Parts: sequence; C-alpha cells; structure tokens
Amino acid sequence: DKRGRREIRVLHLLEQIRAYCETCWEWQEAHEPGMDQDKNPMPAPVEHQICPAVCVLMKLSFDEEHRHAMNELGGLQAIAELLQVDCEMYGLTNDHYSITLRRYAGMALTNLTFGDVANKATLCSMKGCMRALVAQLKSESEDLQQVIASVLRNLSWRADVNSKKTLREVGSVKALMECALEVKKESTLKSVLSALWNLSAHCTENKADICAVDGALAFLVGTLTYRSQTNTLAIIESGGGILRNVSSLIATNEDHRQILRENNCLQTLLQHLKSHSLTIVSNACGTLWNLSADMGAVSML
Repeated sequence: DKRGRREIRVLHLLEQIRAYCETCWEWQEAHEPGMDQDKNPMPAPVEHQICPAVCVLMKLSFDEEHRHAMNELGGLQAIAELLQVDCEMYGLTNDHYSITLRRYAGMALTNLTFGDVANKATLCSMKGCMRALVAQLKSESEDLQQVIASVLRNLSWRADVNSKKTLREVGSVKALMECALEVKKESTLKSVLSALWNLSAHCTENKADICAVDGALAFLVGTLTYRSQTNTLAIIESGGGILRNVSSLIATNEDHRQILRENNCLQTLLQHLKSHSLTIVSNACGTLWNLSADMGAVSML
C-alpha cells in the first residue's frame, strides 16, 4: 500500500532526472560542436524544472524508508550522474540555480552514503562524478563547499581499497587542503578537516600532498590553538589529527620542521598533553613521537 506509494513517488522523480540526463549525454556525446546549432541547443536544467525534482529527493532522503526506495531504484547513481553532467556542462558558475541544484544533489548523496558501504563504493566507482565533486571545492559558495566536503568526508571514512585509490587519483587531498585555507565558516572547516584527517591516513602520498600545499603546515599548526566560537574541540582534534598523520614525513624534511618550529608547534603539543580530550592527548603524543628524531607506546594509547 504505502510502500508502493513511496516507490512510485520516488520512481517518478528519478525517471525525471534520468530523462534529463539522457538528453544531456546525447548532447555532450553525439552533438558535433559545429553542426546546425539551432537544431540542438545545449539543455538547461531550469528549462526542465530539474532543481525542484532534486529538491524533493533531497528532502525525502532524510527519511529511511524513502532512502530504501531510492536504493532499490539506483537513486544514488541517478543523482550522481545529474550532478556530474551539470558540472561538466556549465563548470564553475556563480549561477544561483546551478549552485542550489548541486547543493541539493550533494545533500542527497551525503544522506545516501552515510553508513552505506554499497553506496560509498558505487559513488567512488564513478570517477567522472568524483572529479566533478572535487572541482566544486573551488566554488565561491561556501554552502556548496560544505556540502561537497561532507560527501567527501563520508567517502573517505572506512573506504575500501578501490575508493581510497579513486579519492587519491582525483586529487581530493590537495583540493581539500587548499579549500581549508580559504574557508571562512567554522562549520565548513570542520567537514573539510574531518575529511582530510581520514584521507591523511590512507597512504604516504596523501601525507606528502598535504605537506606540499603552500601554507598548509603553518595552517595546521594554527588549528592547534584554534578558538572555537561554538565551544568545541573538533577543529583542534582534526587539525591535530592530520598533523599527527603527516608528522612522520615532516620528521625527515628540515624545511617542514623549520615551519613547525617558526610556529612554535612543539610548545603547543606539550601543552596539548594536559588536555581533557583523549583524542587531543593521543594526537599530541603521536606527533611528538614522530618528530622526536622494538616499538613505541603510540599503538597502545
């Protein structure tokens, strides 16, 4: 009864975005740039009332039963393909319609990937979408950046081998670190640093990429003494978590050490040892140990 009602409702919405996607794919894949322009104008989302469809799916995605219906009909892939094709068609634009459409799609994807092994793997297997998502981090819209960081945060958490490789390949590390440097809102920084913390533990390359970004290390040391206006330790914990993960690389690079030194990192880490947060204490111990130039006691804290 009501289940069929939910499925039909969700199905109609997905058929709508799919039909639009098929029109965009045909245009992008078969339309020869120079050939009777008037008979094949580039599709526009607004002309097909697409955002409203994505808005409904985004709202319904907060309800578990509707998420189940979406998962039975390949809803995540459909939404992802739409986000991807729109980004490829219009790139980075300051268009209010396009920004909202992408934010609604990203929010649905965050809801659909939350604690869903299958959906996370599926989204990461879509490398074109992944490149599109990462590109959105350069958007002037901080609300969009936050949505994308949240998607990347879910994907970087407990990622399988394939997902980890994709996340690295599309350059999400550099993109996230560069984004962290320009964000103005704390809520945004939290999602960005949280994602970077997950990513910084995947492999050595990710660690090297973080350190390579100009101003990154100085910025990370700065998060150690961050004064959260919302009275939280989230920034200090994630920023310090990232620092701990890349500290092993910093240890063998005098230039980087010099940067931590100039920013009085050591003194701050020693102060962190007194924290009421086990995460902060643990991060500090790990950083101090790595920088301090058989086994250590790190893996026991």
